[PDB]
Amino acid sequence: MNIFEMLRIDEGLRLKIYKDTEGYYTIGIGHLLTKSPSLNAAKSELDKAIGRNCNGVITKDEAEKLFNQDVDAAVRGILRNAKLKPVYDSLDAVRRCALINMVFQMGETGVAGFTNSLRMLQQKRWDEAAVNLAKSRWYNQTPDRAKRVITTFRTGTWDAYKNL
Repeated sequence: MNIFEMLRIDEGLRLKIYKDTEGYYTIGIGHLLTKSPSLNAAKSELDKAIGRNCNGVITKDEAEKLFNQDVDAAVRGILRNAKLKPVYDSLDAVRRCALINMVFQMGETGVAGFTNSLRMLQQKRWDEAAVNLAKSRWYNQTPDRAKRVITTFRTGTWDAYKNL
């Protein structure tokens, strides 16, 4: 299993504009388009992103292209971030995928706000950190997914997705 397969399980794939759990206009594999209420603002962002008139719909290839850009930007974001990099560097390969997953969903800033949990992951206190991560809006809003990520940080294995 790798980061792409992981995120593909958590985000799903949709070829037509859709609303995310938060109500925002998204397309493809979790690619947020705009936080704006206008479906029109959305279609405009989409066309700007693809470089064509899509009229709210894209192909598999286009979805995958946006996906590769998003994972890349998520990784580079972590590496440029002063709160995030040290933690990333301290982790093993599977747990690294869990941090990338959070950054993809909630943005760098959002994850960097989990000060205490980051400190515990760094110190390798798996159980304590899993309990702390669960005390968040994140967990309360998207629990099935948060649980999967949390177990990944907890165990360092892919058990939570070997199911799926």
